[PDB]
Order: sequence, then structure tokens, then C-alpha cells
Amino acid sequence: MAELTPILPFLFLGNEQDAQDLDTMQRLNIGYVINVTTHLPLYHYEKGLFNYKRLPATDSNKQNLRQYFEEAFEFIEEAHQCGKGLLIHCQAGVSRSATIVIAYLMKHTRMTMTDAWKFVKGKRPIISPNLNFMGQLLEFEEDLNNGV
Ligand SMILES: CSc1scc2c1-c1nc(SCC(=O)C(C)(C)C)ncc1CC2
Repeated sequence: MAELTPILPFLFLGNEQDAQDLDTMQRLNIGYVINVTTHLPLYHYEKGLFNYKRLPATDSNKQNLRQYFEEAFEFIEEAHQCGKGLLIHCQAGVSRSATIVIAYLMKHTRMTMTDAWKFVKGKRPIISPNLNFMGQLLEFEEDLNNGV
């Protein structure tokens, strides 16, 4: 039903149609959800199962995602520390969600921007591009290899 592309054993990437698959989320022991949109609903919120973080962003040329980098990392860390998986998603392009996942890999695995990009690409091949987001990731790499 839902490709919940597993980036790491505790970190899953998907689109809106993927976040609407409760069985899959429970099969994979997901307890945390990051919704990187403004307008989509927090699926299954009324069910009392998951914890959530909305990152209110749009697939745009002007959207800043680096602001939400530290937030998303602290949630990823709570899910792992608490031994449960996290699904970060947005919509069809997974452009917004994939930017954040990559950002995580570059900081917490210390990959390069491109090395993480080859890593994510290989697992989920279809990923709408966004040159605005790529620039922020490169800005992030500079800042990680500098200590800032
Ligand atoms: C960190 S992405 C990266 S790094 C080096 C290259 C690329 C790339 N990416 C994409 S789509 C993925 C995206 O744009 C994001 C939503 C994750 C920002 N198409 C083509 C290329 C060519 C070469």
C-alpha cells in the first residue's frame, strides 16, 4: 500500500498517501511523525497513538528549511532514544521531507551532501528536485565542516 522508504532502522521517508497507512506504521514500530507541510492533516492524531511535529513549509523557491533543521533532529533523537521509529513526510515529491532527511545524515552520520544524496536516492528513486533546498544543504555542509 505505502512505500515507507526506510532510510535508517529508525527513520522512514514518505509522501501524503504513505502517511495514511496505519497498519504499515504499526508494523514498523513507528511512534513519531514529522509532517513537513502546513495544509495536510496530522493523520491518525485522534487515535492517540503517535507523537507529532509539524514543520509548516511549502515546496517553494523561497521556503527556508534550515530553521527547522535543529527541531527535526531533536525529534529524530527522541524516537531513537525511546526505541521507536519516525516517519517524516510531505507530499508526492518528498522534496521537503528528503531535504530534512539528508540534512540529518550530513550532521549525524557526517556524510557529505552528495554522499547522503546518493544514499537516499538509492532507496527512494523518485524525488522531485528543488534547487532552493539544495543550496541550503550546501550552506549546511559549509557550516558543518566549519563548526557553526
Ligand atoms: C542533496 S540533493 C543533490 S546533491 C548533488 C546532486 C543532487 C541532485 N538532487 C536531485 S532531487 C533531491 C533534492 O533536490 C532535495 C529535495 C533533497 C533538496 N536531482 C538531481 C541532482 C544532481 C546532483
